Amino acid sequence: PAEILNGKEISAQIRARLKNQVTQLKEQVPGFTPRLAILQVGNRDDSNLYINVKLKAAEEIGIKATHIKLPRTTTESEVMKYITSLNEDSTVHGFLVQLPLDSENSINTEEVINAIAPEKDVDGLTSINAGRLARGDLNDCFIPCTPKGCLELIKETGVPIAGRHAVVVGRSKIVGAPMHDLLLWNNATVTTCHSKTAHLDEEVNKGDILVVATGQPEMVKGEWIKPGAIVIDCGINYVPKVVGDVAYDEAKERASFITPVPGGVGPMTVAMLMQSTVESAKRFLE
Amino acid sequence: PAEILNGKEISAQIRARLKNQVTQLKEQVPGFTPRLAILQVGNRDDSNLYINVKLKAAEEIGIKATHIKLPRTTTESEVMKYITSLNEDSTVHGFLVQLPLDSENSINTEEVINAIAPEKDVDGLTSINAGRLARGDLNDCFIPCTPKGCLELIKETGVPIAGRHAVVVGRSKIVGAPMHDLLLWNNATVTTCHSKTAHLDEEVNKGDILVVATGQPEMVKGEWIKPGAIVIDCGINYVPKVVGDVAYDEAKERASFITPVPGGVGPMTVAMLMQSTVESAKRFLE
Amino acid sequence: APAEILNGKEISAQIRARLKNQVTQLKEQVPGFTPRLAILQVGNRDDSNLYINVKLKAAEEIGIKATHIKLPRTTTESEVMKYITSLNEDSTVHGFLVQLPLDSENSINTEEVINAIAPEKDVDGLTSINAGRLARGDLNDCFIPCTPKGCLELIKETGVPIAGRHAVVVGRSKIVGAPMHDLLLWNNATVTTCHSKTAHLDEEVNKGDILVVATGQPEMVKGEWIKPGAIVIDCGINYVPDDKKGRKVVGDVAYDEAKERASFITPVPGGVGPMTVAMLMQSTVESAKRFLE
Amino acid sequence: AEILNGKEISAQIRARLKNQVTQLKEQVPGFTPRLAILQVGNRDDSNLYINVKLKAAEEIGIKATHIKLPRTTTESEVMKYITSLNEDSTVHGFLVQLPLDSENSINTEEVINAIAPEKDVDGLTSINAGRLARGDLNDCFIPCTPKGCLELIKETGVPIAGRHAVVVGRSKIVGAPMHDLLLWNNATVTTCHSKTAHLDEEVNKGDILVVATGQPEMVKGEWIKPGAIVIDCGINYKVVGDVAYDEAKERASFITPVPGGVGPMTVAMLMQSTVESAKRFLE
Ligand SMILES: NC(=O)c1ccc[n+]([C@@H]2O[C@H](COP(=O)([O-])OP(=O)(O)OC[C@H]3O[C@@H](n4cnc5c(N)ncnc54)[C@H](OP(=O)(O)O)[C@@H]3O)[C@@H](O)[C@H]2O)c1
Ligand SMILES: NC(=O)c1ccc[n+]([C@@H]2O[C@H](COP(=O)([O-])OP(=O)(O)OC[C@H]3O[C@@H](n4cnc5c(N)ncnc54)[C@H](OP(=O)(O)O)[C@@H]3O)[C@@H](O)[C@H]2O)c1
Ligand SMILES: NC(=O)c1ccc[n+]([C@@H]2O[C@H](COP(=O)([O-])OP(=O)(O)OC[C@H]3O[C@@H](n4cnc5c(N)ncnc54)[C@H](OP(=O)(O)O)[C@@H]3O)[C@@H](O)[C@H]2O)c1
Ligand SMILES: NC(=O)c1ccc[n+]([C@@H]2O[C@H](COP(=O)([O-])OP(=O)(O)OC[C@H]3O[C@@H](n4cnc5c(N)ncnc54)[C@H](OP(=O)(O)O)[C@@H]3O)[C@@H](O)[C@H]2O)c1
Ligand SMILES: Nc1nc(N)c(NC(=O)Nc2ccc(C(=O)N[C@@H](CCC(=O)O)C(=O)O)cc2Cl)c(=O)[nH]1
Ligand SMILES: Nc1nc(N)c(NC(=O)Nc2ccc(C(=O)N[C@@H](CCC(=O)O)C(=O)O)cc2Cl)c(=O)[nH]1
Ligand SMILES: Nc1nc(N)c(NC(=O)Nc2ccc(C(=O)N[C@@H](CCC(=O)O)C(=O)O)cc2Cl)c(=O)[nH]1
Ligand SMILES: Nc1nc(N)c(NC(=O)Nc2ccc(C(=O)N[C@@H](CCC(=O)O)C(=O)O)cc2Cl)c(=O)[nH]1
Repeated sequence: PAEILNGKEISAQIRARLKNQVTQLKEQVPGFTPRLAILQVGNRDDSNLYINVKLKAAEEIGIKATHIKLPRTTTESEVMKYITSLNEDSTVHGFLVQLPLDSENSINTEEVINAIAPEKDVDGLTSINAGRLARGDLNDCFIPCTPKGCLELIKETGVPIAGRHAVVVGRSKIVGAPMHDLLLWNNATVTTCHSKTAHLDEEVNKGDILVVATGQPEMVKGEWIKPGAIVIDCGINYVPKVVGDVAYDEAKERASFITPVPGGVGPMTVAMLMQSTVESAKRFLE
Repeated sequence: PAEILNGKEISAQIRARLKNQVTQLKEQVPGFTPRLAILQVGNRDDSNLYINVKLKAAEEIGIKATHIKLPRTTTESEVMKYITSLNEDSTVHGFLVQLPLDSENSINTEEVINAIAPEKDVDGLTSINAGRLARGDLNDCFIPCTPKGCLELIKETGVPIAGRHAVVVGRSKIVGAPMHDLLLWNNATVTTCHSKTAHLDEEVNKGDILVVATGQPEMVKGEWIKPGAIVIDCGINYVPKVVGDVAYDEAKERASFITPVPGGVGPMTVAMLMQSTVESAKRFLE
Repeated sequence: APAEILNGKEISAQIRARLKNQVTQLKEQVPGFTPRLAILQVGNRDDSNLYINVKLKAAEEIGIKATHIKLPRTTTESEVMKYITSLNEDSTVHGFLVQLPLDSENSINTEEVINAIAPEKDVDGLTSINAGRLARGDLNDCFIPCTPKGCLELIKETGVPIAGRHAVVVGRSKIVGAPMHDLLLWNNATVTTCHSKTAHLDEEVNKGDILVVATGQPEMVKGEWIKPGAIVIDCGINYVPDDKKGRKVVGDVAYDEAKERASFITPVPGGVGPMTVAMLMQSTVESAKRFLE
Repeated sequence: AEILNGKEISAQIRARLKNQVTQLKEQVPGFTPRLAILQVGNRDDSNLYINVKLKAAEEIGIKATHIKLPRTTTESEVMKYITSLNEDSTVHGFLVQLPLDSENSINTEEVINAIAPEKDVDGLTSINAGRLARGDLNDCFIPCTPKGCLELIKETGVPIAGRHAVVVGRSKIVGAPMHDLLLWNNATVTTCHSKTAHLDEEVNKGDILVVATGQPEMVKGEWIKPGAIVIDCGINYKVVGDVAYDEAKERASFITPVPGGVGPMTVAMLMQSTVESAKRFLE
């Protein structure tokens, strides 16, 4: 059976390294501290949970994180005002808008996201940062935090990515599409699948590397997995318990390496956000 | 044998149609013309040819196209003076920098391209337009002209794209990477290959749709082709004669539809540029 | 448990020291004489710039005059052919090579260019003449490609006789894999050659008492495949993206597992790489000595 | 075990070549393919083989001249004849029958490598060998015995790519070019020779097996892999091959008899290359 990729343990190493890094910055530049802001619209329970998890990690590391929660009935004009203020506040080094917005009024998510200054866009969701990533200009952009965490998990196997066939199932702005770009510029041959893909099972079977981000619980069957594959399950699905987008039991029999759910991608996503935040803070000093 | 996709004929139809739009807009808004500018650094032979073809097309349609040719000794800051000037000239509706820059100095191509105002970026090469396309926001952006042209050639076959498996060989900023995005958001399942892909022949054979943009003369062999494939060949190679990146003679015995070289993608690239220029002229009027 | 390391960095240094002393003696025995190598480059590929510079530095340390001729990517075939003719006829140039691949805007027939090199100056062993002599076992009338030369020296460093053993070569390229097969064969190994159309590569690899890998596919050859006790020679130099560095160099062999199965193994970097350069200097010195005779 | 009948197969190649030579003569009147065979000494085996080749050329319509130099020929005298055959625009291909039988010490390598590669229809020059051994198969002459062996293997209809082939013998004229030829048809190839340990086990790996050792019936049928394609190049004097034919026939799926197997194919491939050098000259 597969080696388990323990996201809980790996993310802990990353947070301790960031913690010590932040401590050293404070020693070298007294009074300085990385500052994150999280903006939310509405009151979705899962958004509440994930934001709380992010605040706890910021606090462990010594990043000052402020959470601003606007009600369901806010207007796009109201959110734009807050984004402008965060852009202009020079003590805020990065900030993000937790998605999806949960609003009674139609609010243009792409307009809201794209008002974020690219230098503070630690979620890497602006068009500017996406376009840098999608075209291989990887050193001047924030990369979205879940693809970053997935990449670090793949690298924990010690198997080089270059030349491997990687399959990404899902193409969302937040996970699937940036994952494809990250694997491409790590020199994998990449196939991207979606809801219009036919013969998904045969596409999945091509992947030496498989990243699944669909939101469909255990829809990717273990019998489809290429023997020896590295399997990265981004799913967090609540069912009659938490399960991933991959059928874990059968997949684990065939994979060389696999992420458990929970304790896999989830903690790595949060740790990567903290890493990007520390990076913007260091960039701000210089 | 495959039906020939005749880009030379298809483009003529597009250009004749564009001329009618331009004539119609000239009488509906008197004294108004679409205005294009093409900036060149250095004196490459192929760049000279391609710029000349674009000027020819713009002349036939009624677009006022200017060609600024800077010497090989141009600095990055001299280039930025022209880009800044073109952004600010309200009479210029779109402009592009022919690539690659041929300068004996070192010029950050990315810094130059990304100084172009996005609403004049008729080549779709800025990060902003690339990020929109790469995230599926296809109604807000300029799409690179060679991908635009390849999509039109594919539609001319009448075979729907949704659910087919598309293989793109090459990932360049100008062609291969935007070709992947355009096919993906037309709901193909897409594999991208490059110089590090292993078993390229096996990977090419999965493509119901095959777009080759490698700059390697006749490198993709006909034996590799999936029987019945739609074969789109972007290569323009001068060999001991002009050949594409696909071995055309034997690929024709396998494809259901194939683009010749010359007379395939090339003229479509130019027509699609004139289309985007007219689109930004109409956009400017509102 | 772990395999002994074939330290190409140390071994190549012993070779260059030896060549240094014997070029210092040649410059005394025949005053005013300097062994001279030319490197012809078309284009400006970044990896080619590094390997050329690494070769020039080795030449300079030993006392070889090495001339880098870099033609722009606009160069035509007939223009390259004029340079090669010029180096063929320049009697102060004892060896020269064309760094491959050529990086030109124009298509240049690489075989035409390479085979125009005079075989007695073909210190890279790339002409069809030198390849034909090697491939038919006529080893003392030819220049052997530098990477296979370095690999053979690394193999002999083990102290393990080659005759009788089963050798597996993964890769059949003109520069490395095919001349490697010939060199092992005429050293009396039984030799199996693998490539991209080999089925059960893992089983074929498992046959190799001697294993030479030259595929350019990073760590594709799994350690689990390695025959226990094998001598493992890794020719791979693969630059894999690495945002913690911005890349790193890895071999064609998964070293961390392979070294628990092999008796001897080359690390990457520091293995075949420096030996390749040391062998070029050795062949260059040999061609200068042959010029005097 | 099916029988690869070189005598029948070669007859078809010679008939195909014959008509091909007839059509060529009708298209360019007064033009015929011309071969020259040079011999040093008077070995009986070479007299026989050269005669068999001359006869094949006559059946097809190739004009072949045989020049036989004495045992006391010098290297210099042989070189004069090669220079003349190179410079004779009438001659499209020529070969030197090997081994040279000379009282004097003559460098065979030197003699062979003075042949112009465009006329080297035996493929024995270092130039043609280096093209073949590096996979540039499109512009060289492949030695005739390996050419014929490959034709025999293809006659089975079993594809070569991905099969494991074993070659026993590494000689300049058969074994070494035979390895190259199978390799660039994408077999995985093992070469064995007189220093190969456990030759029995090695031979057992071959889906394709070519034996070119000159050791009468040394390869035992018990060694053959069941279903193997067995190609026997041996001509050992009764005449028998290098494979124990009776036992090997109970294991192989296809097998060459000796005589009537490779032997006829070798001669037909030389004629094929001669006709081919005549076409290249016509342009
Ligand atoms: N920290 C973390 O672990 C983390 C972070 C973010 C998200 N996630 C999780 O990842 C999962 C997906 O998230 P998302 O943001 O990517 O959501 P999303 O916007 O709903 O995207 C779903 C994607 O999956 C595709 N898909 C749906 N059904 C499919 C099917 N039957 N076959 C193939 N593709 C199919 C959709 O295809 P179309 O494009 O054709 O609709 C779409 O591209 C969820 O469980 C989410 O919580 C986890
Ligand atoms: N109107 C038109 O028809 C039109 C318009 C624009 C361009 N083009 C043509 O499209 C072609 C593009 O090539 P270029 O060199 O000019 O651009 P380039 O920017 O050098 O891109 C070459 C792409 O092909 C890949 N590639 C190179 N060798 C390969 C191989 N052996 N196997 C697989 N992939 C390989 C490269 O991979 P890496 O990324 O790994 O290096 C890269 O992604 C040219 O012929 C160009 O003229 C045509
Ligand atoms: N000093 C040194 O260390 C040194 C010097 C020179 C070169 N090199 C290195 O040697 C490596 C290869 O270079 P090269 O010129 O030999 O490369 P190449 O021309 O790209 O050839 C690679 C060979 O490997 C084979 N191959 C590819 N994938 C395979 C697979 N999955 N299974 C089996 N065989 C496979 C190919 O098979 P096909 O033949 O069927 O295509 C081909 O023969 C590179 O890392 C290069 O930098 C190192
Ligand atoms: N027209 C035809 O059909 C035709 C044409 C030419 C030749 N032939 C025949 O083919 C046979 C071989 O000819 P050749 O020119 O190749 O002869 P050769 O030059 O004597 O070569 C014999 C090869 O077999 C190897 N060998 C000898 N004993 C061996 C053993 N016990 N185990 C393994 N390998 C062994 C030798 O190995 P070493 O290299 O280690 O000595 C050598 O490589 C002869 O019978 C010859 O007449 C037939
Ligand atoms: N702007 C914006 N909008 C978004 N929707 C996202 N997505 C997002 O935050 N996802 C997300 C983040 C963290 C977890 C998580 O915490 N998982 C752990 C359990 C707790 C632990 O970490 O200890 C586990 O599974 O083990 C799970 C998820 Cl789905 C974003 O990133 N940016
Ligand atoms: N900024 C920027 N930089 C770039 N380098 C490009 N690329 C580009 O212009 N390519 C390009 C454009 C046209 C042709 C062509 O005209 N081909 C015709 C022959 C003439 C005809 O009849 O039209 C044919 O093949 O038949 C061929 C090519 Cl390669 C770009 O688009 N933007
Ligand atoms: N004509 C022609 N064309 C070619 N492309 C080649 N190949 C070639 O030069 N390869 C090559 C050479 C040297 C290195 C290297 O620097 N290796 C060392 C580090 C420093 C050291 O050399 O000491 C290490 O890995 O530790 C790496 C490589 Cl890939 C050729 O030989 N002839
Ligand atoms: N330059 C050079 N030198 C060389 N020594 C060779 N070798 C060579 O000719 N060998 C050779 C050739 C033909 C036969 C033969 O006659 N075989 C048939 C019988 C009748 C028929 O040929 O049809 C059979 O056995 O059935 C047998 C052999 Cl050993 C060469 O090729 N080139």
